[PDB]
Amino acid sequence: MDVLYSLSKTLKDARDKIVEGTLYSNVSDLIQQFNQMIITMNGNEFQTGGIGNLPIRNWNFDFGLLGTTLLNLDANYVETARNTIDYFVDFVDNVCMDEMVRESQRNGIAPQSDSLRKLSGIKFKRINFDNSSEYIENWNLQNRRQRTGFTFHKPNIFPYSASFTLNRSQPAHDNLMGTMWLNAGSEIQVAGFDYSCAINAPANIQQFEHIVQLRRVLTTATITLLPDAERFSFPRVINSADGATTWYFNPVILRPNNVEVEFLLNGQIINTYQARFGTIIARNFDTIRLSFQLMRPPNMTPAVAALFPNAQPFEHHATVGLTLRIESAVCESVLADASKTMLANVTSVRQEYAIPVGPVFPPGMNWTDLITNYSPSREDNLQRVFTVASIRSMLV
Amino acid sequence: MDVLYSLSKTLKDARDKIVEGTLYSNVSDLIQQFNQMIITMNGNEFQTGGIGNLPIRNWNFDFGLLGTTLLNLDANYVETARNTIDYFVDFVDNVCMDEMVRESQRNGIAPQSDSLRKLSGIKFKRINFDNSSEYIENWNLQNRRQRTGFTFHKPNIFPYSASFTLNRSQPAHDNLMGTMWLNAGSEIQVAGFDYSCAINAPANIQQFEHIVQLRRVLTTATITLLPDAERFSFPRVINSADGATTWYFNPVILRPNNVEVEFLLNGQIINTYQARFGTIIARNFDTIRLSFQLMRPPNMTPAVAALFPNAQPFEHHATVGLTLRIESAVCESVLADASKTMLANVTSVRQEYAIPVGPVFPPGMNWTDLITNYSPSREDNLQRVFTVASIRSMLV
Amino acid sequence: MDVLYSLSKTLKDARDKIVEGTLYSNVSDLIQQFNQMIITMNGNEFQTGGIGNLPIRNWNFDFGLLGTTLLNLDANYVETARNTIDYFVDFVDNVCMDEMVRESQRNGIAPQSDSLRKLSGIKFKRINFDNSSEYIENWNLQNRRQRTGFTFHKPNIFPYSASFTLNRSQPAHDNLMGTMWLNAGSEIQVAGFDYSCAINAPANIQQFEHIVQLRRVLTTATITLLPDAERFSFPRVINSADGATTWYFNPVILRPNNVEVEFLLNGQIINTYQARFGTIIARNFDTIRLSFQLMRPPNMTPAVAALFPNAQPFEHHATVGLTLRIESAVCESVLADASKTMLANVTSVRQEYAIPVGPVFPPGMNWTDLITNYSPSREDNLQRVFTVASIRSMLV
Amino acid sequence: MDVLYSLSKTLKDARDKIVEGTLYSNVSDLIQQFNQMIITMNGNEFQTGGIGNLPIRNWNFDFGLLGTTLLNLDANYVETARNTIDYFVDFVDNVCMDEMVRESQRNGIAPQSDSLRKLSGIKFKRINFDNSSEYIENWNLQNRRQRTGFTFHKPNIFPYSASFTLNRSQPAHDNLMGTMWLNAGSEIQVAGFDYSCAINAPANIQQFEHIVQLRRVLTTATITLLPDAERFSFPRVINSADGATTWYFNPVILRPNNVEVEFLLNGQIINTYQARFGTIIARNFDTIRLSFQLMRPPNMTPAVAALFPNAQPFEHHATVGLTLRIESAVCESVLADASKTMLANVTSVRQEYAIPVGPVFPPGMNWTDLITNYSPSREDNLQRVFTVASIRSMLV
Ligand SMILES: [Cl-]
Ligand SMILES: [Zn+2]
Ligand SMILES: [Zn+2]
Ligand SMILES: [Zn+2]
Ligand SMILES: [Zn+2]
Ligand SMILES: [Zn+2]
Repeated sequence: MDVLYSLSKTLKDARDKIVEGTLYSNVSDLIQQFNQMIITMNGNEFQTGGIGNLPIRNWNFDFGLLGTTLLNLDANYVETARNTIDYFVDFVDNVCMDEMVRESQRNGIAPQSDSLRKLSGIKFKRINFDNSSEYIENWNLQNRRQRTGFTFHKPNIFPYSASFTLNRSQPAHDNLMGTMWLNAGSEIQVAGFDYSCAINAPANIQQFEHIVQLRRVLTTATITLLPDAERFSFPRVINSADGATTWYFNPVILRPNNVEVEFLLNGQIINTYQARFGTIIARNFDTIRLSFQLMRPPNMTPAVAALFPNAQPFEHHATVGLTLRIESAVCESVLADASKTMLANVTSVRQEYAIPVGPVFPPGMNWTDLITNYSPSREDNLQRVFTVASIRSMLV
Repeated sequence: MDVLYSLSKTLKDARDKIVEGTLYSNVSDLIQQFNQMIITMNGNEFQTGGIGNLPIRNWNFDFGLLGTTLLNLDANYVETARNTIDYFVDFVDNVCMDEMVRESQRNGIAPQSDSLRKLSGIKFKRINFDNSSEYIENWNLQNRRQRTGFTFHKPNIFPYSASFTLNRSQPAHDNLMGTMWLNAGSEIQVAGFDYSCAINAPANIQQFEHIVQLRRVLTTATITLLPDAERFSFPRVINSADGATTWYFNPVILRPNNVEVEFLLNGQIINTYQARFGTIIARNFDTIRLSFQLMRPPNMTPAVAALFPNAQPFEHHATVGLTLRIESAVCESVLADASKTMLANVTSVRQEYAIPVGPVFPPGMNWTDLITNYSPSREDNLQRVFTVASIRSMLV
Repeated sequence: MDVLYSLSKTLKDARDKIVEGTLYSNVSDLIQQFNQMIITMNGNEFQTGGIGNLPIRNWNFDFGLLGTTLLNLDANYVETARNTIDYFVDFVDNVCMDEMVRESQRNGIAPQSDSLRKLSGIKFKRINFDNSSEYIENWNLQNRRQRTGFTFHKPNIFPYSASFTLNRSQPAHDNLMGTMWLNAGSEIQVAGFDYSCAINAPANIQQFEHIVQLRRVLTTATITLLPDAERFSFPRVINSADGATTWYFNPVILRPNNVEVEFLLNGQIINTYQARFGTIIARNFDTIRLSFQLMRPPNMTPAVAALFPNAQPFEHHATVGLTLRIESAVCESVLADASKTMLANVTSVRQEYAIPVGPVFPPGMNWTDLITNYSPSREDNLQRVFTVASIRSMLV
Repeated sequence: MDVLYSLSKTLKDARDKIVEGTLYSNVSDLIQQFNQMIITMNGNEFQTGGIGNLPIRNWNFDFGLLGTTLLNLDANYVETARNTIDYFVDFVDNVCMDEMVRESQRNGIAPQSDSLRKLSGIKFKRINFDNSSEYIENWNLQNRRQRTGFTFHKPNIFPYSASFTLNRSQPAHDNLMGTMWLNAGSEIQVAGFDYSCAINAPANIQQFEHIVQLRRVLTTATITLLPDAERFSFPRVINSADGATTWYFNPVILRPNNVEVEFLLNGQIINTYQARFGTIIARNFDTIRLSFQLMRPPNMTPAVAALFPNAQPFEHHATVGLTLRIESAVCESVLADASKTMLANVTSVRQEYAIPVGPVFPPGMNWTDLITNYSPSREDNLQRVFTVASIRSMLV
């Protein structure tokens, strides 16, 4: 991996720095690294495999060294370098693709394709140089069993789940009490709905709770918390839990009362926020507990007082919402997020060459199914393919 | 462009690296590059700014070099460098502004201002060194006609469009079947509404379709697909298709049925997702085709049964919705996006100096018009000014 | 491409210049170029492939150089040169055919045949010399991302379409208002027909508008615009839009009123011609808007007044016309035209060897389908095959 | 003109021939010519533009020669040559645009732009070499008082004119005898109509004549003559000669009788074609006389006999026709034609830079007005701008 990364980094530096007219002192170290790469690679045969529709490709390296002895790089130099660089970039791209489409249940962190296994030999260690990218740096940390850290903007930590729980219900679904939620991406929308508007509650207060168990720990997470859930604040016809019938939802939104957001780690309270909206920092947690309340308004103008009668039928159901967005966070594991392209790159490569589903990942690299069952073997394979994808994206 | 980028990169490196106390071996190559820049620019006269209110500015270079044999940089050295750095930064900013406010129909990729045309001379090519930024890398690859793409977080690929289509209509607008959509930025919110709830539709299923043709191909795109459209889920009074009368929309949201997303390229099915929500990957496409269906719930509770009568009047209108957010993608052409400042920078420069409208871009650099009619010439000019804006933002 | 073109150009020069009795000084430079080609090709094995019915052919080059000893070329010299040239022409023609019958969706501009891929290696660059053909010139300019130009006499820019639009219609088809058009090749014939002769029009004016979107931008275009549309000026029996019935058209031709021809680029008005007929120039456009009017004659002689009653039935339907021929134009993309034979050569080669339909071109090389869906991939493949067809037509 | 053309031809040869890998013997003479151009242009300041919206541009020439010795051209050589060529091509394009937008009543053949007047000095005559194009060759032949010739495919020799003459008429416009014609470009459709069908004409024959005077003599003209005129063979509501009223035309086409096409020079008959249709050759003529007779069919069938009564009213009007198309001709003067783009180039350059109407040409370079009043001064200016446009086309 570090050798593949160093090949790609050398090629990217060569493409960016070996340009016409440049001073040789700008590229001296790059020229030495490039020549070391050529020397290490010369004489070696590689085969990038025929998994799926990925074509079988054969690679032979017999290249001359890049010249020294120029004060400024000229067009001849750039042309020779470009020929060599183009061939090397094609090879590295094919190696990255061949690695991206493979997986093993056990030892899934180890290289899978033949070319990357060959490149893991001692003889190629000479190629290795500056491992500065986030993914390669975390790869080296993981190899050394050190703390790993990935920074995500809008981490895709929640699998898609649009569900509801009815805490009070009956076959006619006209006096219902419960909660409905959408967890997706970095966003949670939850809403506690009471059809009776807490007329018969002990203090006219209906408590609502929502626990989301993150499948990986997050740290240094900045989170926007907003009082209402726009997703569950308009009239809906919702299937019954067993699918037999449909019930009706006619929300009228009251401001949530006694909002209590707890960020928990291993069943311990780390962060607590009461009646706080806007940005909050959850420094380290694996669970989010939202406790809100519908407090029946003690005073109601006639227009308001009409909507909440003492008894049934209840036509305007009192709903209190909450929206929680994880804007950015840090996780020790690789995750899909809004800004990066690793998951999309891996999925695209798997789809383009018709890679059959393997024994590690869900078909189509479906992220909901992946992160619902984010097993350690899946974590290793995903970190591997994502590091390879990031190495590829440096050149392609 | 490469020379202007190299000037800006040299100035940025001089600001960052030529600092008090630093080992000369940290800065030797940079000092050499800086001195080569001084030597190349010395004795050359430049004129920037004769357009709009951008004032005429003349630039002369007679600057001394920087030493090459001390061991650690001291405050004297930094003071010697800083005045030259300031003059050069001013010159580069003015060259960038001069280029940003200019356009041409014939060769929009070619330089337009006098100063950048002079900097295209072979003698200035010695200034050229590490072209490592995404925009300059894409510039160099595009000059060679190599495959290269820009990576966008939330690309602004959709021109603003809030419209509706009625498949069933009549002058009173009380039994309407059709679709309403917002296309904005990287977001598509679409909603199919049936006022009769497909009471008389075959199989009680009403099919809605929505096709969005992207002006440029997106690759390796991450998409969030949610099953509701919060934008079309509340009562609305909407103008008629000719603006003669206003009709009423009173949605009640049913979950969309048989949800299908087809990402297509040149009319071919590339990606297909059925009943999939959350994160999906579209590897290569120019068109998004969303097919969804309103299905009457065969079993309704009494409130739900009341909502939808067998015949008119229809007061609660059955609506199904989809929301599609392109979180990240890659495009071979430049685009505005939520992360970068290139479009904003170019617009700000054009507005601050009252640049007359040219023959390439819409007035005021309006993005909706520009992306609606994103022609190859407009793409050329936009890539030029966006690369210049990125070069300018390296120093300003 | 440049190498294959240079080979063909050398062979053509040799065929035209190596003739009995000619001074050696007439051919000295040509002999040097030819011997350089012999030196470069000697020892290289080529295979022209077996796609479709094209025979697999193997090519071995072990030729001696052409002599330099004669003051005037004799018959023996011409015969030896003829033998070598015949083998080389056979090879170049086979390579061109093998390239023309192949296509790619990913990189359709890049060589597809194995021999043209081998000829792209650096070792063959010595062969490369004068690139003076319009197609090779455009190829080299495009490789450098320079403004390309293809000049077309009667460009085939309009896909074949004979259609009509009825703005007013009824099931009996006797009071019809609308337009009928033929768009074919470089010609547009449009005709607006009103059956009531605008008897009840707001000012006795019936407006017709025809919008034709060109698949590519045309420049420096010479266009003949004529008042009448001879194609829609005789009695016709026309299928209904659904093919259920046939209606009757009995045109009587009036002079079009307020003839306004707009040539638009990016929806902006570039050229406007009002009441102008004959030759006009459209400098740069991609859309044509033809707006014309059937104006009821304020005064009529008794026969004319008899043709047009005040109410139904209507026997003589007032038709106005417009004819628009593009005689010459310039396009940045390749196109079929009335003079060049590139499309016909590519189609003939594909049909002669029964090339299976591929993933780029329509399944006959049919031009209407191709120009209708002129995608960037299609344009790339078409430019490649048209350049190869021009290179082939230099020899065959 | 010869010097500007030599500059452009040198630049075009340099672009086409100075390519990577080519033998130096392929370019030696070209390298010498290019170096001579550099020597002659060195130390000279030029100014272009300053008219309309054409920008002022200053050009200073200080370039070195190409003295490098090589067997084959490398990238360094090509890049140096390319820098010089790009500057020179921009200069030549600007000089051509500057000359194309200018006119003078006196000495309109002579150079008008200051740069071209300076280039006419003796010191620049060294640049002059091969003058092989049709337009520059004709320019030189004319300067030598030798007979020049421009070959035209479909010469635009007829100004647009859709007219009619009534030889017998009355206010009712129901018993009309006369002719109607369209003279457009290289096409002439003419039709003689008699409403009485020559019932009372002497010998039952009605004679029609049509004289078209060409503004310039044509030679070696290939003409297609067809019996019928499809443009005047459908029902038509035509305007009155004064425009007061409208008359009705209901053609029934009879074959023209005693067809005689006379091609005349100075009123003498050069070519005569009697009852000959298809391709004919008019070797040298300035006038065309079409004489054709409507001969009443002596023997009719009842359906035919019913169309032609003895007296008014006349419903079916007997029309004979002729179509005359000049496919190719040769003119000593310059003309627009179907295949070339010189007129379109000049018009485009004048429109793009908003050139005010001058004292020689009509507004917008309208070809009908220009060719209707094709005066000697107009002819001189037109040849100048067309030669300049042909020189510009070689590079742009
Ligand atoms: Cl965001
Ligand atoms: Zn239920
Ligand atoms: Zn974001
Ligand atoms: Zn409506
Ligand atoms: Zn119809
Ligand atoms: Zn009259």
